[PDB]
Amino acid sequence: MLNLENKTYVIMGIANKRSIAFGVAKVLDQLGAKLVFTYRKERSRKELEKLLEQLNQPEAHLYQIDVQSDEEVINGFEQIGKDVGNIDGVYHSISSYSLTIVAHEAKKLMPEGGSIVATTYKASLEANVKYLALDLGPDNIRVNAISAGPIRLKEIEERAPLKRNVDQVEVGKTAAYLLSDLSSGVTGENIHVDSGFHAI
Amino acid sequence: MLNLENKTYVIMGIANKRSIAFGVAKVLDQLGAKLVFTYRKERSRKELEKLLEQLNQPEAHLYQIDVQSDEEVINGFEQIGKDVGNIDGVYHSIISSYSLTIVAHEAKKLMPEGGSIVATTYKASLEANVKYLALDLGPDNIRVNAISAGPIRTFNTILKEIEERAPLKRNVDQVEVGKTAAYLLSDLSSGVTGENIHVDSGFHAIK
Amino acid sequence: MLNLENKTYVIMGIANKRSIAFGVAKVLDQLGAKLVFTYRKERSRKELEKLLEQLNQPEAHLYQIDVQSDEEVINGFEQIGKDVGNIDGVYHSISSYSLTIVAHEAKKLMPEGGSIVATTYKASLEANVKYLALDLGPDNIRVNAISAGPIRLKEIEERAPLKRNVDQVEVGKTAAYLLSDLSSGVTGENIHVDSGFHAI
Amino acid sequence: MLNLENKTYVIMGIANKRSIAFGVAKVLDQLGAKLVFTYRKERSRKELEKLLEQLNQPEAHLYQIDVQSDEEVINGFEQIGKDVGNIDGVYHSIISSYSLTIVAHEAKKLMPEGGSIVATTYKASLEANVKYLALDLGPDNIRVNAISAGPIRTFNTILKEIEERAPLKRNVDQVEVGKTAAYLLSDLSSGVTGENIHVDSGFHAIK
Repeated sequence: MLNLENKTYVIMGIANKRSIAFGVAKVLDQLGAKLVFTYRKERSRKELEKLLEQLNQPEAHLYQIDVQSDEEVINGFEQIGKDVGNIDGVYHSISSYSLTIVAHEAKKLMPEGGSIVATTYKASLEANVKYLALDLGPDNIRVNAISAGPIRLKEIEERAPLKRNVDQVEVGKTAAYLLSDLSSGVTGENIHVDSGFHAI
Repeated sequence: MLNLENKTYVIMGIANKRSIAFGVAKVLDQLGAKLVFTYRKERSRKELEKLLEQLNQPEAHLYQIDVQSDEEVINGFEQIGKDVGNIDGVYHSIISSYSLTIVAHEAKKLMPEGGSIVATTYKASLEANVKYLALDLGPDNIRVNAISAGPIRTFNTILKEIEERAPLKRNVDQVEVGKTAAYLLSDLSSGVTGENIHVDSGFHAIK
Repeated sequence: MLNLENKTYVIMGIANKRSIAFGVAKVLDQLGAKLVFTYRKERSRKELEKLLEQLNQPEAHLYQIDVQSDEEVINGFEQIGKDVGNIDGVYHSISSYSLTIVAHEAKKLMPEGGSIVATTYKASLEANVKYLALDLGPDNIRVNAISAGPIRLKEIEERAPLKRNVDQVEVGKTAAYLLSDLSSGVTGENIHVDSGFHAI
Repeated sequence: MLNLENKTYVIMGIANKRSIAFGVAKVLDQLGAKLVFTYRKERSRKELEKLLEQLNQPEAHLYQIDVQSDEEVINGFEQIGKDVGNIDGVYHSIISSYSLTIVAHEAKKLMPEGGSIVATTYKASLEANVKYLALDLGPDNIRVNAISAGPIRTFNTILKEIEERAPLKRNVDQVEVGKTAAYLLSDLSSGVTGENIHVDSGFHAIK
């Protein structure tokens, strides 16, 4: 059914056509979701512009955010803030928090609430996903971590129980479980979209 | 538009309008899935083929299954084999990880192209089979993942802590657990196996 | 210097001469520590009796405790309780807690305080070591987990950075860091006496 | 009776009577160990070869070490090489994990039979080198493990939370951190490497 379109998400994290975060765009384009992107380099917008039709229709609300810049992400979101509206949720990508930040700037457009999904892909963990889950919970806000095996290695293929490995687009889809309503009871959580490897 | 309706699943452990598992059928019923039940004491029949006001229309396929004897799990699942014939996964709800294991292996037979199995609870080592059995069937492409429902109505003080200290300041219900489980049997869980999902308002991340 | 003798510990966990928990006895005999043992089977006291000189001198305060028996460990400790005195700390050994229990029965002879050390040796964790650490903390009580690689395999030997693996007696000694005062600031903690393997 | 006095270690980062690291020497001094210092700004000399009222009697061997340039870590440790000559481990106290790394590799040269290295803090990925460097030297038998001191006097509100909500209801000091570190360079830590030890009153296990 459920949980989809018109709703707004800002995939911050795309480097090019193989970025997990294009997976997430891609899937998310597809369910009807309006969608925002941010960007580190001047130019990867060189690319992201091409990156489309694909059906999210302008601009698309590219904004460039470098993410170690308190003050960049700030008129980053303030920028967007005033541009789109407020937002349905965010897709985040040593060692990191920029998320803490990303996230407390993000809070203040999601006023009815939302969701935030951030993707590791040793020895991050996985745990101001918990904290920040504490925090905005009361705000009716969800913070969850997807943590992806590798795409695209050859020990997993043998020891990971699904006898293969993942890609972007299946990471895309756990992402939209996470962004979706299907998951409304859920937070402070981390999903391994890693074929099972994490089991062993 | 999307993912995988059409498909057929055994849900296993509905006692009434309120058994977590029920929400698993409801929601499921709701996505066009096709649905089989099992049921332990069939005064759980007594409700169950009530109404069904579902959209599942046969039949149901209720099956009596006494989850502690191997031989009518063994028979359950063949009977099932003859009737509708063949499957997409199993929502297993309701120590008794034997059920899971032995459930888990015969469900295997119904699945020649693979699938998905979900087991619910409400200590973790559910999480500890979900995970051995996730290796065991993984080579036959079947995922298996646990879910773990925090409490709803079915304790009283423990009821209320979680409203004041679940992040989300409240609690979950059967259709919240139902929704997620749909994510599990689903293809959108496509890459996931031997995982545990707290549908717990947050409460898994504190003190 | 420090942290040693006369102080009383009850190595619950010895099955025979190769039990980690004999390691701990062994080491602990050696620093001057008075020492108590418990036992599952009738008979492993068959063995433990032999298990000695070795210098802890009577009885030694064997008591048999089966550890899924609320009421066994109770006159288990009540038994000892009245026999030795109160105690300096405990050495504990699906999936377990008996420790929770072990531990809240143990509390009430350690009144000035102590320490409790419990040893796992996938997918235990490691975490009512935390809780129970919460609990008795205020009681000036320490709860810590040692988690041992294998003794006595041949993938560790290659991938564990110390290019070998452990034994009992080195597990013995982390144990007496844990039982010792050297560690007085420490609790809710877990030490891998696993050659490094846990790193990788 | 026991473990391994006799031995010789570089302690590296004493600013005064109160620098965590100091307690590392004190305690260490106390077990009969032999002790070398480094010190960044030597108005940290100004205190340091004060008294020493230690039992270390030469000399000390203070060494000026500016922890951000490789070439006088490089020189530090050779100078050290010529003087006392050769070693048992290094207490490294005081981003600047470069220090550790580059410290860590040259300390390697002083150790032909192996040893022990401890690095202190007070985010974790200290824990993340302690651990790469624990692999890297592990084949040369050198362990490396981090410690992580919760706060003492050297913040004010954060001072007091931990007294009310460290399990142990209070806080640690320099000789508590000192004691543990002795456990690290020690042989009683014999099996341990690439680990992190909270000397934190408990505070690592909550909220």
